[PDB]
Amino acid sequence: HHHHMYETFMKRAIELAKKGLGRVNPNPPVGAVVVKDGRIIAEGFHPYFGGPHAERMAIESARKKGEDLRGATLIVTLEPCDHHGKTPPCTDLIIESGIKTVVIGTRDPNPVSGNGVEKFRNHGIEVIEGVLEEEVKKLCEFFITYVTKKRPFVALKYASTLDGKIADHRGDSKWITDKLRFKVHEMRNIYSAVLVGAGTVLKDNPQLTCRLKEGRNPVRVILDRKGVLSGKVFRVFEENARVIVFTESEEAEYPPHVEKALSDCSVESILRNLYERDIDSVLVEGGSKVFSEFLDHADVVFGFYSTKIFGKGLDVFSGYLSDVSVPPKFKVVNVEFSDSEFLVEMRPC
Amino acid sequence: HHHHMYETFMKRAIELAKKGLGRVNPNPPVGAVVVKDGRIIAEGFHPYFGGPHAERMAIESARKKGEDLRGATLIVTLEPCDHHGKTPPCTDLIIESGIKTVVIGTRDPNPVSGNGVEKFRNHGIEVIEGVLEEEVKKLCEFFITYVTKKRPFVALKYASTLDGKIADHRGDSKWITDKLRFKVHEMRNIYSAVLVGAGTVLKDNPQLTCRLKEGRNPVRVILDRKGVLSGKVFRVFEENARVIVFTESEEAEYPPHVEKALSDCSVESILRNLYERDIDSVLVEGGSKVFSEFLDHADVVFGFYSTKIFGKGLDVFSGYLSDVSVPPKFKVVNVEFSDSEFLVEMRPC
Ligand SMILES: NC(=O)C1=CN([C@@H]2O[C@H](COP(=O)(O)OP(=O)(O)OC[C@H]3O[C@@H](n4cnc5c(N)ncnc54)[C@H](OP(=O)(O)O)[C@@H]3O)[C@@H](O)[C@H]2O)C=CC1
Ligand SMILES: NC(=O)C1=CN([C@@H]2O[C@H](COP(=O)(O)OP(=O)(O)OC[C@H]3O[C@@H](n4cnc5c(N)ncnc54)[C@H](OP(=O)(O)O)[C@@H]3O)[C@@H](O)[C@H]2O)C=CC1
Ligand SMILES: [Cl-]
Ligand SMILES: [Cl-]
Ligand SMILES: [Zn+2]
Ligand SMILES: [Zn+2]
Repeated sequence: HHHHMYETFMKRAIELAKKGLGRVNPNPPVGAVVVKDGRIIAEGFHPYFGGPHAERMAIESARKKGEDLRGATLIVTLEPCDHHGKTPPCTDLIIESGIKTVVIGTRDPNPVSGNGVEKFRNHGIEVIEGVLEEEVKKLCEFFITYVTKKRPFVALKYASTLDGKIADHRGDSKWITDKLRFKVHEMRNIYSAVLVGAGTVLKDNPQLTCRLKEGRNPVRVILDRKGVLSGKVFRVFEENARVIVFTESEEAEYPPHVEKALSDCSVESILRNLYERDIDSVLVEGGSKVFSEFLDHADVVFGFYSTKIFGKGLDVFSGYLSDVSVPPKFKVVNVEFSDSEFLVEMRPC
Repeated sequence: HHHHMYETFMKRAIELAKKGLGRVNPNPPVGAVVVKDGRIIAEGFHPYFGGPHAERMAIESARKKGEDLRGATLIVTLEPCDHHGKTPPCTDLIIESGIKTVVIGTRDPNPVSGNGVEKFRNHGIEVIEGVLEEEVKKLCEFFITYVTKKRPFVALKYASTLDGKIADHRGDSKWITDKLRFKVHEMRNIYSAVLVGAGTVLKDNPQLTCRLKEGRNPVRVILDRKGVLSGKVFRVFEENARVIVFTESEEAEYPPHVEKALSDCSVESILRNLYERDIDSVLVEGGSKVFSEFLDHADVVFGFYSTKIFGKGLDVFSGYLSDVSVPPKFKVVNVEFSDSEFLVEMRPC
C-alpha cells in the first residue's frame, strides 16, 4: 500500500533530482517531495552547486502555499544533511516543520553530511530507508564514485561502424552518428567534463560543446602529451567552456584562458588531477589511442553503432591488444536502436 | 470481435506452421486451425516437403474426432492450393467438408497453386484475406523469395568483437559467441543451406552442423574457387549432410559423397546453382572474404557481438571498401542481448 506509494513518490523525486544534473556537480542531484494525506503538496530539487537543498526548497514552497506540514511525509532521494552550511542543516528544518516520516532512497556516503537518519529517529520521526535505492544510486553514481573512490566517474563513448571502425580509410569520421546524436548531447549536458586526444583535435577540429542551445558546455579536457597543439587556436580552445590541456611539454603554449596542466600524463595522474579540480565525471570521446588507454578505467562504455561498413579504416581500440582467450570484461545492460543506428551500454563485470 | 479472434487463431496457425521449418523447404511452412462455435476443434501443419498439406491434416483430424465441419471456419496461413497433386486439391477438401469461412494470411505467389480464393467464393464461402499478413510473409519469406526472385533467400551471420574482429591477431576465432549460440543452431535447423569459404575450413575445420541433437543438419555449401581443399577430409566433408563444393578447379578432388560443382563462382552463379538444387535459403557464415562478397546480396544480416575487444585482428568485411560518404544500406529491426553478448538483426533499406 504505502510502499507502492512511496515508490511512486520516489520516482517523482528522482525525476525532480535530474533537473540539476550537470549543474550540481560535484554535489549529488537530489529530489524531494512532501506528501500530506496522500497528495504531493510540494516539490524541490537541488538546482546548482552550492544552491539550496532539495528538502529546503520543498519545505519552503509548502509553507509559502500555506500548507501545515505537521504530520506530513518527506520523500527524498538522498539522506538529509545534518551539517550547518550557510544555513542550518536540513535535519533541523525537517524536524521543526513537523514532518513525521522521512523516506530516503540512499544514505549519504560523504562523512561530512553527518548522521541524519539517527537524528531523525531521536526526534520521534519514522525513517524509511532504501526506497528505489538502486535507481537512486545510479542517479548519484558520479557523486558516489567521487566521494568513495576519490576520482571522477569515467564513461567511454565511441561511434563505430559494424566493423569496428571509428574512421574510414582516409581518416574521415563524419556522419557516423545521426539519429542518436541527441544521446551524445544529453551526455555532454550531464557529464562534468569531456575528454579527447590531440590526434582527434588535429584531424577533426571538433567543438566538443553541448549542442543543446539551453544546455551547458562541459569542461573540455585535452590530452596533448607532446604539445602538438601548441600555438594554434583549435575549436576546443574557444572560450565557451573551461578548458584544461594535459601535457608533458614545457614548451607548449595554449591560449591564455586555457589551463595548461603539465603532467606525467598517466591515466592515474589525469584522474587525480580532475578530482582535485572538482570534476566528478568525465566522458572520454576518443580517438583510438585515447580509447585504448582509458578502456580499462571506464565505469561505463557507450558504443554508438551505425550499420555503415567501411571495410578498412581506423579501429576503435587500435592501441589495445587482447586475444580470444581473455574473457569479456563487460556486460550489456541496455541496447537501443533507431533506423540505421544502435547504442549499447556496457558495464564492467 | 471476430477480427481479434481471427488474429488469435492466426497466431496459433503461425505457431503450427513453424513446426515444419527446415523440413518443408523449398515448400512454404503452413499452419491451419479449424474453429467451430468459437473453439479450435482441430489443427494441422505441413510437416515435410511433399507431405500432407496443413489443411488436410486439420480437416482429417477433425473428422477422426467426429466433428461436424459443416458451418465451421478454417484459418490457414497460406491460400489453399487448387491443384490436384497426389491428392485432390485442398480447395475441394475444404468445400466438401462444409466449411463456410476461410481466413487466409497471404495469397500463394506460386502460379501453379491456382485460384483458391476465387474457387471458394464461387462455392458460397466467405474468404477473409490478409489476417496477420505481414507476420505470415515473414514466416514464408524463404518461399516467397524462391518463387518470386528465383534464388535462395540469403542471410549473413557473423560473430564479432566490439571492434569488428572475427578473429584475433593469431587468426583464432573460438569462443566469441557463447550465450547466443542457441540462436545459431536455431538458424541452422531452419535455413536449407549454410555456406563457408575455404579459408574458414582451412583455419577452423568447422563442423557447420546443427548441434541440436534432434534437429537436422543443413546442406553445407563450401566455396573453394582454387581447390585448396582438395585431397583432404575436413569435417565439413563428413557424411552427415548433403555437401556441395563450388570451385573453378578441374583438378580438385573431394570425397565421393560430396558434390563437386565446377563453376565460375560468381555470387550470381552460386545462387542460381543453389536455386536449381531446390535450396530456398542460405546462411552465409564466413569468413571475411566470403562476408565481403555476399554482403551486397544479403536479405538479412545477423551481427552476433561480444563485449570482447581484440585490438588487432581480422576485420569482418576485410574485402569490402566504403567510406563515410556512403549512406547505410541496412536498418536495425531488432536487438537482443544477454550477459556479454548482443545480436543485431539488420535488413536492407
Ligand atoms: N567515430 C568516433 O567515435 C571518433 C573518431 N575519431 C577519429 O579518430 C582519429 C583520431 O584518433 P587517434 O589518431 O588515435 O588520436 P587520439 O585522439 O587518440 O590522440 C592521440 C594523441 O593524444 C595523445 N595522448 C594519448 N593519451 C594521452 C594521455 N594520457 N595524456 C596526454 N596525451 C595523450 C597522444 O600522445 P602520444 O603521441 O605520446 O601517444 C597523441 O599525441 C581521427 O581519425 C578521428 O577522425 C576520433 C574521436 C571519436
Ligand atoms: N567469428 C566469425 O563469424 C568467423 C570467423 N572466421 C575466421 O575468418 C578466417 C577465415 O576468413 P578468410 O581467411 O577471409 O577466408 P574465407 O573463409 O572467406 O575463405 C576465402 C577462400 O574462399 C574462396 N572464395 C571466396 N569466395 C568464393 C566464391 N565466390 N566462390 C568460390 N570460392 C570463394 C577464396 O577464393 P580466392 O582465393 O580466389 O579469393 C578463398 O580461397 C579464419 O580466421 C576464421 O577463424 C571464419 C568464419 C566466421
Ligand atoms: Cl563535436
Ligand atoms: Cl561449427
Ligand atoms: Zn541539506
Ligand atoms: Zn493444399
